[PDB]
Amino acid sequence: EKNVSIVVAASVLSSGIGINGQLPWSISEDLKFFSKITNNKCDSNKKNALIMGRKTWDSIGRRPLKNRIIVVISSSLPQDEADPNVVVFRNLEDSIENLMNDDSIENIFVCGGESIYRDALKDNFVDRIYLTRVALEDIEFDTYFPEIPETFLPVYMSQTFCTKNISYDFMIFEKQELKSIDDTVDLLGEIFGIRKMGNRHKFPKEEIYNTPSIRFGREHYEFQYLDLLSRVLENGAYRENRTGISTYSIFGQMMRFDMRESFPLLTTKKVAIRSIFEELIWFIKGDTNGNHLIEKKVYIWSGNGSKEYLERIGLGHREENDLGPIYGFQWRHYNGEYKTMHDDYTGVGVDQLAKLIETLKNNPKDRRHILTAWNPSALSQMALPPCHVLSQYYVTNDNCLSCNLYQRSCDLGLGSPFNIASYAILTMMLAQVCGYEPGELAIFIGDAHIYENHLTQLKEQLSRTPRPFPQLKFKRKVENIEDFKWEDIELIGYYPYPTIKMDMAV
Amino acid sequence: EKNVSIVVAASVLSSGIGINGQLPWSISEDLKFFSKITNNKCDSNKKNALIMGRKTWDSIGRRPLKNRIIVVISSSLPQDEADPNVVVFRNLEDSIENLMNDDSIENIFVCGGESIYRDALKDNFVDRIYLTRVALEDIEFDTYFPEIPETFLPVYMSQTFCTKNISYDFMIFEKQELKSIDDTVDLLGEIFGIRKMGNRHKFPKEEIYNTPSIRFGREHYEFQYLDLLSRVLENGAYRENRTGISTYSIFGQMMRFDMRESFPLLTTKKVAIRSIFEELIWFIKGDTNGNHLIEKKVYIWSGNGSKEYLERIGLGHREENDLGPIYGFQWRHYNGEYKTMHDDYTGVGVDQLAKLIETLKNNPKDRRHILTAWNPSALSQMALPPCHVLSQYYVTNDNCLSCNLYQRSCDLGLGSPFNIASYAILTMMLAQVCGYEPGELAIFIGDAHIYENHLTQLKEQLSRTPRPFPQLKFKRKVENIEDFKWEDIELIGYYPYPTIKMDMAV
Ligand SMILES: NC(=O)C1=CN([C@@H]2O[C@H](COP(=O)(O)OP(=O)(O)OC[C@H]3O[C@@H](n4cnc5c(N)ncnc54)[C@H](OP(=O)(O)O)[C@@H]3O)[C@@H](O)[C@H]2O)C=CC1
Ligand SMILES: NC(=O)C1=CN([C@@H]2O[C@H](COP(=O)(O)OP(=O)(O)OC[C@H]3O[C@@H](n4cnc5c(N)ncnc54)[C@H](OP(=O)(O)O)[C@@H]3O)[C@@H](O)[C@H]2O)C=CC1
Ligand SMILES: CN(Cc1cnc2nc(N)nc(N)c2n1)c1ccc(C(=O)N[C@@H](CCC(=O)O)C(=O)O)cc1
Ligand SMILES: CN(Cc1cnc2nc(N)nc(N)c2n1)c1ccc(C(=O)N[C@@H](CCC(=O)O)C(=O)O)cc1
Ligand SMILES: Nc1nc2[nH]cc(Cc3ccc(C(=O)Nc4ccccc4CC(=O)O)cc3)c2c(=O)[nH]1
Ligand SMILES: Nc1nc2[nH]cc(Cc3ccc(C(=O)Nc4ccccc4CC(=O)O)cc3)c2c(=O)[nH]1
Ligand SMILES: O=c1[nH]c(=O)n([C@H]2C[C@H](O)[C@@H](COP(=O)(O)O)O2)cc1F
Ligand SMILES: O=c1[nH]c(=O)n([C@H]2C[C@H](O)[C@@H](COP(=O)(O)O)O2)cc1F
Repeated sequence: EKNVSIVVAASVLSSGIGINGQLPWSISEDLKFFSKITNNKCDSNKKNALIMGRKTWDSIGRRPLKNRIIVVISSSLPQDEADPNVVVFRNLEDSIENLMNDDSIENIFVCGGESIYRDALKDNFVDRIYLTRVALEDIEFDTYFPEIPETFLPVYMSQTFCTKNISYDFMIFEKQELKSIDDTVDLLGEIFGIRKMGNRHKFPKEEIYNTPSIRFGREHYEFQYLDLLSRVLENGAYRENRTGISTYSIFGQMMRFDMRESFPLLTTKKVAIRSIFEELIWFIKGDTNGNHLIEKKVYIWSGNGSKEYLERIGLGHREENDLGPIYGFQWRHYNGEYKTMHDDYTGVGVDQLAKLIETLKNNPKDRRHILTAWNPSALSQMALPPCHVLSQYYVTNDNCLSCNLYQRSCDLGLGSPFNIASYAILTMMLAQVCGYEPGELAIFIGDAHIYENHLTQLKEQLSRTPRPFPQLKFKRKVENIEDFKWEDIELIGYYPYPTIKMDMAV
Repeated sequence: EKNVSIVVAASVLSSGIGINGQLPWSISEDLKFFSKITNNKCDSNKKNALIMGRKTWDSIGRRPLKNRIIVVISSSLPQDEADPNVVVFRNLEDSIENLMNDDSIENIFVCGGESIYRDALKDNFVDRIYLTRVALEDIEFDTYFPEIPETFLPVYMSQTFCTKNISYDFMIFEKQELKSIDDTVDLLGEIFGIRKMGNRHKFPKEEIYNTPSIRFGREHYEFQYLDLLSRVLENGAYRENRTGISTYSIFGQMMRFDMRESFPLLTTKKVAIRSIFEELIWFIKGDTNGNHLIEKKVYIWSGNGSKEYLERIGLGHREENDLGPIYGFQWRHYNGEYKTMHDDYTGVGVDQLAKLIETLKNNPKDRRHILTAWNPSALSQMALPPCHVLSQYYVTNDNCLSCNLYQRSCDLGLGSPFNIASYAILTMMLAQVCGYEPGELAIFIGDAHIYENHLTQLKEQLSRTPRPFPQLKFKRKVENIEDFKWEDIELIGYYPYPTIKMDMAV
C-alpha cells in the first residue's frame, strides 16, 4: 500500500490535454516539473512507476524515461521482457499489482490519457492530483482531462508563471477521508476581550474564506486580495462616512503582487481593463478634464464630476466635469495655481513624473523615487482628495522596477481591483521608458472597507476559485511615456469569471 | 503516563515569585490564567491535580480550589481523609503516584514554591512550563523560581499585557526530545530561480532567527522588528548609496505594534527614550533650529547639520545647524517660503497638525486624517529629505486612535527603533488632546536596509530573547499638544538588555 498520484497538464476552462496525438502547447518548465515530480523518491534503491496509455507511449517516441519504470496499458502491444524499464499490462486493474508485491517500487504515477485518467478516477485508485492549469482555450482539442470528482479537494495553488506569453499554474488536489499553544492563546483570548490584539485581528471563518481547503498553499497572489476581502468581513466595524452607504472598515493592511511572470488582474471578476488604462494615461498626460474620459466611454469619474455633486461640496462655480487639481496635476504641475481645466499649465509647477523618470535611469539605487499626490494647499479645490496618495519606486540589482503604494481609503469592491491593475501598468510603463523589467507591486492600505450594498456581490466573488493571472505586453517601445495608446496594450490569457455589477457610492 | 506542567509567575530578571508568605504583586488577569490553565481538561469525568508545598497551601488560606484536587507536600500535616479535594503526601516522589494509578486524574500541575519547583526539575518530572514574566524588579523578594534547565525550549511568547501599570507576558517552555506541499514548492523553486517570487522572499535561516524554537507562537510584537531584521539578513541585496557605507536592502515591508496594553519600545537594546521625545516635541513645536537639540544634549541631528555636510550638498551659505524646512516645518507651515531658522513663521503655511487635531475630534470617522511631509517644492532646501514621509490616523468605534506610517528609507540599526517609539508617543499625545485611547501602530517601509558596519551589532541584538514591553503614561493632561515636557513622561517597567553602539552614516 503506497501512494498513487495523477500528473496532468490541462487547459484552464475546458481541461484539454492533447490534440492530434501531441500536446497543444510547448512549455519547457512544465516538462521539468513532470520530470522532478515523478523522480521524487525517498529510497535510492527503488524506482517510481509511470502508468500511461499506449497512445501516450507513442507520443514520447516509445523510449524509456531515465530512472523510472514506464508501465504501458495496451491490449495489443507484446508483453516484451527485453527492456527492463518498460512493462506492458492488458488492463489498468492488473497494472496496480505494483501495490501487492514488487517492493522495489516506491510511488506510482498515472500520467496517461483520457482513457487512462477516466477509469483511474472511476476505479478510485488515485490519492493525489498534480494539475498544471494552462491558459489556452481558443484552440482545438480532441482529448480532455475528466472532471475532478467531489472526493478531491485542492490543497495548494502556486503563483502564475509565464512561458512564451502563456500563463500557467500548479495545483495539488488531495483525496480527503501543537494543541498546547492553541489552547493557551484561546484562554488568553477569553480573559482579555479586545485587549488582546489577536482578537482585533481574528482569522476569517470558513464561510467567508475563498477556497477554504487550501490552507498552507495560498501561493497565488490573487489570495492577497481575496483574503483581505475575508479579513474585512470578519473584523470590519460598521461605520458611517460622507456618503449615505455605510461601510465595514478595518485599518492597516497590505497586499503583494508579482509582475515578473504575470499581471495582477483579478480573475474572480471580469475587470474593465480598458477603462483602467484610459484613466492612467489621463493622469500621465496631466489632464484634469473629466469630459475627455466620457468622450472615450469611461464613466468612472462621472459621479464625482456631476453638477449636483460639485455644488454639494461647495464648488458650484466650477464647470460641469472640471474635477480640478487631482491626480495628474500634482504629478505634472505640483503646487501650481489651478484656474480651470481649459488653461495651459505647461511650465508651471514641479514635474514629479519627469524628475521621477530622470532619476530612475540616472540614479537607480537612489532611495527617493517618490511620486506624491497629497497637496494640503490644493485639497480644498479638489472634487475628491487623493486615495492612492503616495508611491515609491525601487530598482533591484537585476534591473527590475518594484513599486510601493500607500492608499488612505480603499473601496474593496470597485477601487481596489482598479488600483491593483492601474499601478501595475504604471510600473510597467516606467520600466520600459527607463529600460527595466517589471518587478513587484506592494500596496499598503489605510482604511480598507466594504460598502454594505456590495455584500451580496463580494460574497459571490469569494465563491469562485481563482484562475491564473493573464499576461500584459506592450506592442511597441515608446520614446516618451505620454505616447502610450490603448492599441499598444495586448492582454494575453485572460479567462475570468463573469463580471459583477456594483454601484458606486458618490 | 500523563502530562505534568509547571505553572508559575516570576519576575522578568531575578525570577522572584514571593515575599513574606505572599505574592509581590496583585494581577487579577494572572490569577484567571492560572484558574483556566489548571481547569483545562478533556474528560468531564476527570479532575486535574495541583501539587503545591505547605507554605503555598497556607498562602491560599488552606481552602480547596473548585473542580480540582490539591496535592499538598508536607512532612507535618496530617494525612486527612475528611476533605476529598485535598490530599497530603510526605514527599514529592510519592505524590507522583497519580501516574501509576488513579485514572480519574487527567493532568498534573506543579504550582508550588521554590522548594517544590527546584526538586521537580531536578527529579526530571516536568514536561511543560507556563511562565508569567512580571516586570517588577526594584522590590524585595525572598523566594525565587529556579533557573530553567537547558532541556527546555520556549515555544510561545504572548503579547505584553498591562494591569495597574504593570507589564507581563505569558510564555510556554517545552521539554524537547503535509510534506507533499513542501516538496512541490521546493521543486518549483529549483525550476524557476528568482522567477518564483517565493525565492525573492526566503524564510530566514535558523542562525539569524531570534529565538528559533518559538515557531508558531511569535505573538510578542517585538518580533515584528526582530524578524524584519532577519528577513533583511537573508534576502538583502548588497547595494551602495549616497554614503560610503553600503547596505543590505529589501523593498516593501511592514510592522504592527500594540499600544493599548504596552509601549513598543525595544527591549533587546536600551533605546535612548529621552532623545526620541526631545526630537518629537521639536517637530511638534515647528522648530527647525538644530542647535536647540544640541542645547538639550541631543546629538542625533549633528551629523546632517555640520558645516562640512551642508557645503557638500550645496548649502554652504546656510548657517551651522540650520537644517532648513524639514519635519515640523511641513507639519506646521506647509508650502511656506523658508528663509532662515531665526525668522518668525507664525501664520504662514498650512498648519496640518492643527487641522489634524481639529478633524480628529470634530469628525472622527473621517478617512482623511493625514499628516504629510513630502513637499517636492522644498526638497532642494532640506538638509535631508523626509524619511517618515506620510502618516494617516484612524479613530475606531471604541474611541481608540490608530496610526499608519509610510517610511521611504529605514535604517534598521538606528532610525527604526527611534521611529517606532517616536510615532507611538505622537499617537498617544494626539489621543490625549483629542480625548481618545492609544490604539495600534502600523509602519509600512519602502527601502528597509542594514548598514554593513552594523552587522556585528545587530547579530548580537538577535541573540537576546525579548522581554515584555514597558508602559508609558503621561503625568498631566495638557491643554495644547505643544505643552508636553520631558518631566510629564513616566516610563514604567523598562528592563532592557545593555545598549549597543552603532555609528551613523552621514
Ligand atoms: N497534457 C498531459 O498531461 C498529457 C497529454 N497527453 C496527450 O493525450 C493524447 C493521448 O491520450 P489518448 O488519446 O487518450 O490515449 P491514451 O494515452 O489514453 O492511451 C490509449 C490506449 O490505451 C489503451 N487502453 C485504454 N483503455 C484501455 C482498457 N480499458 N483496456 C486495455 N487497454 C486500454 C489502448 O491501447 P490499445 O488500443 O493498444 O489496446 C488505447 O488505445 C496525446 O495527445 C498525448 O500527447 C498524454 C499524456 C499526458
Ligand atoms: N508566583 C507564583 O507563581 C507562586 C508563588 N508562591 C509564593 O511562594 C511562597 C511560598 O513558597 P515557599 O516559601 O518556597 O514554600 P513552599 O510552597 O515551596 O512549600 C514549603 C513546604 O513544603 C514542604 N516541603 C518542601 N520540600 C519538601 C521535601 N523535600 N519533603 C517533604 N516536604 C517538603 C515543607 O513542608 P513542611 O515543613 O510542613 O514539611 C515545606 O515547608 C509564598 O510567598 C507564595 O505566595 C507560591 C506558589 C506560586
Ligand atoms: C507527451 N508526454 C506526456 C505529458 C506531457 N506533459 C505533461 N505535463 C504535465 N504537467 N503532466 C503530465 N502527466 C504530462 N504528460 C511527455 C512528453 C515528454 C516527457 C519527457 O520528456 N520527460 C522528461 C523531461 C524532459 C526535460 O527535463 O525537459 C523526463 O525526464 O521525464 C514526458 C511525457
Ligand atoms: C498564592 N497562590 C499561588 C499562585 C499565585 N499566582 C500564580 N500565578 C501564576 N501565573 N502561576 C501560579 N502557579 C501562581 N500561583 C494562589 C493564589 C490564588 C489562587 C486562586 O484563587 N485561584 C482561583 C482563581 C481566582 C480567580 O479567578 O480570580 C482558581 O480558580 O484557581 C491560586 C493560587
Ligand atoms: N466611492 C468611490 N468614489 C470613487 N471616485 C472615483 C473612483 C474610482 C472608480 C473605480 C471603479 C469604478 C467602477 O464603476 N468600476 C467597475 C467595477 C466592476 C464593473 C464595472 C465597473 C465600471 C467599468 O466598466 O469601468 C468607479 C470609480 C471611486 C470609487 O471606486 N469609489
Ligand atoms: N543615515 C542616517 N541619517 C540620519 N539622520 C537622522 C537620523 C535619525 C537618527 C536616529 C538615531 C540616531 C542614533 O545615534 N541613535 C542611537 C542608537 C543607539 C544608541 C544611542 C543612539 C544615540 C542616542 O543616545 O540618542 C541617530 C540619528 C538618521 C539615521 O538614523 N540614519
Ligand atoms: O482610486 C480610488 N480608489 C478608491 O478606493 N476610491 C474610493 C475609496 C472610498 O470608497 C472613496 C473615497 O473615500 P473618501 O471620499 O471618504 O476619502 O473612493 C476612490 C478612488 F479614486
Ligand atoms: O527618521 C529617520 N529614519 C531613518 O531611518 N533614517 C535613515 C534611513 C537612511 O539610512 C537615511 C536616509 O536615507 P537616504 O539619505 O538615502 O534618503 O536616514 C533617517 C531618519 F531621519
